[PDB]
Parts: sequence; structure tokens; C-alpha cells
Amino acid sequence: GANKTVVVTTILESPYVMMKKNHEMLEGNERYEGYCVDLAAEIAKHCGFKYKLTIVGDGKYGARDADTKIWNGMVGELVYGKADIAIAPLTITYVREEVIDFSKPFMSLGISIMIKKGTPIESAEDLSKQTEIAYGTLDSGSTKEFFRRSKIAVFDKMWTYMRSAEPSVFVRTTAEGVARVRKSKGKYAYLLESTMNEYIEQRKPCDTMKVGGNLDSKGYGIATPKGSSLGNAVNLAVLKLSEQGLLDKLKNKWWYDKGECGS
Amino acid sequence: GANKTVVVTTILESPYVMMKKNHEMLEGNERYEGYCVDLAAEIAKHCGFKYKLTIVGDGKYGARDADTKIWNGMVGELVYGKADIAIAPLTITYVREEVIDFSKPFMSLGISIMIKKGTPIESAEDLSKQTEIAYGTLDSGSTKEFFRRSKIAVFDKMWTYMRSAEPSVFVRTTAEGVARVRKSKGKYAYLLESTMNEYIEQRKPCDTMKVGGNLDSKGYGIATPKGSSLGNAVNLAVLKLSEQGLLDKLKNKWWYDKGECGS
Ligand SMILES: O=C(c1ccc2nccnc2c1)N1CCCCC1
Ligand SMILES: N[C@@H](CCC(=O)O)C(=O)O
Ligand SMILES: N[C@@H](CCC(=O)O)C(=O)O
Ligand SMILES: [Cl-]
Ligand SMILES: [Cl-]
Ligand SMILES: [Cl-]
Repeated sequence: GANKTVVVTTILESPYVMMKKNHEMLEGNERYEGYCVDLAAEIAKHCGFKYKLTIVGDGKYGARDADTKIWNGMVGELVYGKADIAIAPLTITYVREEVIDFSKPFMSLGISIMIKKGTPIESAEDLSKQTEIAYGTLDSGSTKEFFRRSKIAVFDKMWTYMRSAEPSVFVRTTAEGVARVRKSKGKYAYLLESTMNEYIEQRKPCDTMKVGGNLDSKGYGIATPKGSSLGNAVNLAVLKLSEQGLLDKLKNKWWYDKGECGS
Repeated sequence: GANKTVVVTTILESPYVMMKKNHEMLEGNERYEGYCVDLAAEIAKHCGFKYKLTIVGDGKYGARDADTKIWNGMVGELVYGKADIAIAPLTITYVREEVIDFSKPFMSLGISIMIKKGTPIESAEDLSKQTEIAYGTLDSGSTKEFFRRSKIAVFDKMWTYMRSAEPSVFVRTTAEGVARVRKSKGKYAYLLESTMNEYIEQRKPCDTMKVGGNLDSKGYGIATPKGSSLGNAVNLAVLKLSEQGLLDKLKNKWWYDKGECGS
């Protein structure tokens, strides 16, 4: 049929998608700025489509409910036909690959530890062997699933603690995790992706840091409904942008070029 | 060969695929050891196929001739139907993705610089600004194509030099590039992927070093002929092995430091 506007599901997650300063008098795609906003424009240019950025309604990345088997978040939007493509920091995982298509990765990451500066913690092993400093992850994402599924002793130990910690150590958004680290006087550490960790490390008041090596190694991919015709072109577009150095340029632009914690 | 036996094309490249000690009295798959030999075993178990490891006939990764437009190397073997799958440190690139299928990446890497210890070079920029120290890359691989295509000033400058350098600065195998660094008294530097650079840096005679950051960021993938029925299962197997931590285990195993260099 005739060309239709492509519905892009994404998520309000800095610096991937953020509200522009004058958003209150702006409409459509103009309300937003960020790494994934720039990336969406580049993909659309290369693939020759018009698009509408839509923030995922439940504000989640995507998990499948164990009982109802229903997918939420951006994955749900794709699975249930509410969106045509997801352009966001969406982790390529086994369970998601079974239900949606992913491009080759546009960005690499690993789960990492965020602490308030001066917290006596250097590693996951350190966290697991003490009880004074609480720690948790984002809900409905690939990091929580990592711990839940791990058969590695240290990560299994951390999961056993986290899953039953009171009050809850899990947060609904990254911003909530960041606030908890910053306000807890060193008594909360946050488990999140190195990409987000490194970004926050560059934001005022410069009181957090990434500590230790990454716990794993993986990638974000652009997602489409399983068997979507858009998938092949989008995948080539990612590889082309990668090889032109444009992904490197976008990362530097949004993470470091206007970092607030110095040069 | 036997029916239902998958023909695996691969390449002799340490520590991905190497000849075992006493291999001349060994037979079939038992002749070889290495990261990709182990990976092939795990992939085949997860997908339920028997397989035959074969070393690519021309010893090349794969490039398309500009005039004939014939593909050589492991890419050629998939393209012309001589192999069913490639399991090797084969870089996922735009031009290859157009002609073969790739799994999501099983290993990350970037182009990097290898010098003989003490060589006064700290970066690609340094290399481009001088003429005393020659430098080159592997023939018929993604590193050579990277420089050939780059619009980035420094890399553009390096390509202009390398393409006309005499005697040739290009080598047929990584081993020869390494030997050339070692024997050239600091007058040759070698551009190669960070994975191989780091392996060599830990091996005797401990006389080479990686300098500077990686020049790019990419991934190795398992490749199959376009539209091969093996593709989907192999891709899910890579993601499963990734999430179980088995790829990390294999990396630690074959990049294991016995302390040939220092403590
Ligand atoms: O997906 C990746 C990966 C690999 C290379 C990348 N290069 C650029 C951007 N993103 C990348 C992601 N992984 C790392 C190695 C083990 C499997 C996960
Ligand atoms: N990128 C993750 C969200 C962040 C996290 O889980 O830490 C996902 O796709 O689920
Ligand atoms: N990994 C490369 C070979 C090594 C190199 O080009 O430096 C390829 O797949 O072509
Ligand atoms: Cl429309
Ligand atoms: Cl298993
Ligand atoms: Cl010329």
C-alpha cells in the first residue's frame, strides 16, 4: 500500500530521549532531543520513511509476566502491534529475540555498579559479602532478569538478597535509582547498564561513579515486530552508520561533549 | 561428505583456531584447538548438528574483488556454497551483511595498533604525522577495508600512505604482521583487531604492545549463507551462550595469562 507514518516506540531515558526546553509549546517529534532522537532521524533518512516518536505508555523496557505471559513495555508495544519499531536503549536478549526482531547492536554495554562517591565498595563480590549497603536494579528490564536467571554463585547470592529485601530495592525508572544513591549517604548502590552509569557520572552534582568491571557484555539493538519488512533495511542502516563513525559521534555528543563535570 | 553433516569453514588464527601439538597424527576435528573450536562444539550441541571443521582454502577472511566482483576467503566459501557456516573471528560489516547472514555478535573488538616495545608512537594520529615508522594491515579483511573507506581525516591520511607504500606494508596473515613488527627494530607498526593484539601482548617474547584506544568498535558474528535454515537456531545459541556466561569463560580460557610476561 501507500507509505504510512512509522510509529516509533521509545522511552524517556536520558540522554537517549529527553524533553526539550521549550517542549510545552512544541508538538510531535520536536518535543524531544537526545541520542535516540538523533539516531531515529538518521535511520529514517537512510531507510526513507516518515515517523512519529511515541513514549511507551507504561514507561517500561519490557518483561513477560510469568503467569499471564503478557509482555509489557516497549517489547509489548511491538508484540501487540501498537508500534512499528523501537528505537531506544533496548537490550538484545534471548527471550526477547524469540518474540521480536533486532538489528545488529548499535551500542555496547554491561551491567555495572553505581555508588555515591566514597562508598567502600569495589565490586559485585564486595556488595554480596556485606549487609550494610543495600542494592537493587530497575524493574521490567534486562538487568533484573540477569540476576534472576544467573547460575553464577555471586550473582545468585545478590539475587537471593535483592528479591526479598525490605523495603524494596527495585526502582521504576533510572532517575529513581540515581536519586536513591544520591540521597542514601552511601547506604544504597544501584545496578545499571554501564552506558547510563557513565552518563550520570558526567552530570551535576558529580557525586556518583562507576566502580568495578562490567558484570557482563551485551548490546542495544533496534527492534521491530517479528518478520517486519522494515527489519533488513534498518539493520543495514545501523551497520552503515556504525562504519561511518556516526554512532561514535553521537555517543560523544550526548555523553561527553556537554558533560557537566569538567574535561 | 556424510548427509546431515554441517561443513564449518574457519581460519588458522591464534587463539581462535590452532593446530594441536602432534596434530600430524590426529584426524578430522581433533586436529584443532581454540576459542572457535570450543564455540563450534557448543553451538553444534545447542542446535543438534554434527559438523566438519575445514580450514578455508585460501587462508583469507573475505573480500570482494573490485573488477571480477568475486568474493574470496570464508565469505566466498559461504557465498559459493562450499561451506554451510563460518565460525571464526569474522567481522560483521555492511558489505558482508549484504551477501551473507550473521548471528548477533559473540565477541566485541576494535582496530588497534601494535608496536614493538619502545616505539615512539602513542596513537593513530602519531602514525599519520611521520614517515620513519612504516605501518600496514592484513590483506582481504575488514581492517584494510576500514581504512580504504574512511572519511575521517587521520584514517584517510593513513590509507593514502599505506596504499602506495613500497615495499608493501600489507601482510597475508596476522602471524606475518606480528613477525614483521618484531623483526623491524621499531620501524614497522601493525594495525590489527584488539582481540588478537591483546593475545599476542601476553605471549613470549613479550616484545610487543598495544597503544592508544581502539580506532573503532565492532563485533564478530557467526555467518551462514543468505537465507540458510541454520541461521535462526545459531543466533539463539549465541545469545544463550552469552547469557549463561560461557562466552566470557571461553575468552578467559584462551586469553589465559600464565605469566610468560612479568609476574
Ligand atoms: O552485542 C555485543 C556487541 C559487540 C560489539 C559491539 N560493537 C559496537 C556496538 N555494540 C556492540 C555490541 N556483545 C559483546 C560481546 C559478547 C556478546 C555481546
Ligand atoms: N536496557 C535495559 C533497561 C535497563 C536495565 O535493565 O538496567 C532493557 O532493555 O531492559
Ligand atoms: N576480523 C577481520 C580479519 C582481521 C583484520 O582484518 O584485521 C575480518 O573478518 O576480515
Ligand atoms: Cl500515515
Ligand atoms: Cl543448556
Ligand atoms: Cl593514484
